[PDB]
Amino acid sequence: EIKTFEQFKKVFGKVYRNAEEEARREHHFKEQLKWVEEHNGIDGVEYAINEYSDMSEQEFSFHLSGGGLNFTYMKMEAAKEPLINTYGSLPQNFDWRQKARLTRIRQQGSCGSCWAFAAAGVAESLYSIQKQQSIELSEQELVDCTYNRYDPSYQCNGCGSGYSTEAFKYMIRTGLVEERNYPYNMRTQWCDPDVEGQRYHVSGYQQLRYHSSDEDVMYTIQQHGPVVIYMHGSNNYFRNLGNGVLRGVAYNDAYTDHAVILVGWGTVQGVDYWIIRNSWGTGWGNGGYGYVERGHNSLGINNYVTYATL
Ligand SMILES: *[C@@H]1O[C@H](CO)[C@@H](O)[C@H](O)[C@H]1NC(C)=O
Ligand SMILES: [Cl-]
Ligand SMILES: [Cl-]
Repeated sequence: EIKTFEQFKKVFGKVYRNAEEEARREHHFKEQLKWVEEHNGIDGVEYAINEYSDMSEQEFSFHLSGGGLNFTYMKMEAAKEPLINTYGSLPQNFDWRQKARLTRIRQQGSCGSCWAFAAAGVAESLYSIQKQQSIELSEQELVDCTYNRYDPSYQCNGCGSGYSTEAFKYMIRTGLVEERNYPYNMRTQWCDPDVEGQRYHVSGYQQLRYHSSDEDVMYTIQQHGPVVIYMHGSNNYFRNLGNGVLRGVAYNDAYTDHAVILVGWGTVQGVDYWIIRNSWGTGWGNGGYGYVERGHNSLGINNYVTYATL
């Protein structure tokens, strides 16, 4: 129910370092609100304003990944082959939200940390799935302690941009303490390594072949749990997604700037979709979850799929 800027301002409590900045800012909100009203309900899909609606597509994309994702680096670590192709048949519907008590939806806020939330999310899922333990891990510890300037053995850039594979690497070698012990501030800080508290590890991770088939991905999800994917988060349709199944968007997209989690799949009246766990609060999508059509590498969903192992 946000009709122009300072309802948006007081709802999301936005402070502006300047008056020059606000002028450049409600125009983007107006044109984002413009995009929302003209698209809401089309193809029976809900779109809606959110905390990010004051940035342009260019700005938001930079907000997510600081224009600095080395795809060459990301492609090099992938498996080179599809899965051994002997797994039987796949169920039409599969939803880890129903097979396990997954942890609550998180909110990365004004920090390009999706890579950290996606990795932590997969790890938390696995602890629920294999041990029936609900834990909340510290994304902030990932942001700071995989920071390249802090530890050159890692390639992440904090709130700038990052790699979920690098995050899992950290979860193997060091492990993460819980949120309580290293709380989230949506900013790059100096790594605190003398944080005590129990540490939660994974033992391994594997990135699937670039452009993996839906079937490989679905099977991976079935056998290894929720998976990290990298996709085109700053796309207008995905950006403002509420309820509904996003169809016909960005087929075979090569441009990726956002990390999220696949937790399953389903079919609704002829339409095959993915279930996406996002890190933008329960206000986005349907309670923080979104639905994107399968079968077309929509928004680059199949480009960089990674699972982990406890
Ligand atoms: C990207 O990564 C590749 C392989 O790790 C490296 O050779 C290249 O120099 C990197 N480029 C940039 C711009 O970081
Ligand atoms: Cl390692
Ligand atoms: Cl920062």
